[PDB]
Amino acid sequence: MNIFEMLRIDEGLRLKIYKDTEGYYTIGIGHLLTKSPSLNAAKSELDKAIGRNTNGVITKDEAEKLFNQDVDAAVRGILRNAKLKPVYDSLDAVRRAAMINMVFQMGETGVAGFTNSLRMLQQKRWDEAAVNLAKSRWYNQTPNRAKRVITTFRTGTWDAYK
Ligand SMILES: [Cl-]
Ligand SMILES: [Cl-]
Repeated sequence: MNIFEMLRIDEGLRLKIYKDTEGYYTIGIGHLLTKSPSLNAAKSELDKAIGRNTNGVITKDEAEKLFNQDVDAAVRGILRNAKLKPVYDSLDAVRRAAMINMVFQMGETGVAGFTNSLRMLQQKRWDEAAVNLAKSRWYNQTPNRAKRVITTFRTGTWDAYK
């Protein structure tokens, strides 16, 4: 198991513009297009992202290309962030994947907002961090996915995904 396979299980794959759990226009493997309500603003973002007139539909390769970019940006976002980097550096490889998953889903700003949990992760207080991570809108809104991520943090293994 790896970050790509992990995120592909959590996000799924859709070749047509769809709405995410929050109601925003997305495509591919969890690629957010726009928070705007306009499907046209979504089609426009999409064409801009792909470099062609898509009419809201993309190929598997196109989906994968967006996905490769998004994982790369997520890692680089972590490494550039003063609050995130120290945590990331302190973690083992499996747990690193869990933090990348949170950032891909909620952005660097969002994760950086989990101040107390980040501190507990840095100190390697697994059980306590897992408890604190659960007291969030994140867990409340997407509980099955949050549990998987959280279990990865708690255990340091890929069990939740197997
Ligand atoms: Cl893009
Ligand atoms: Cl969920």
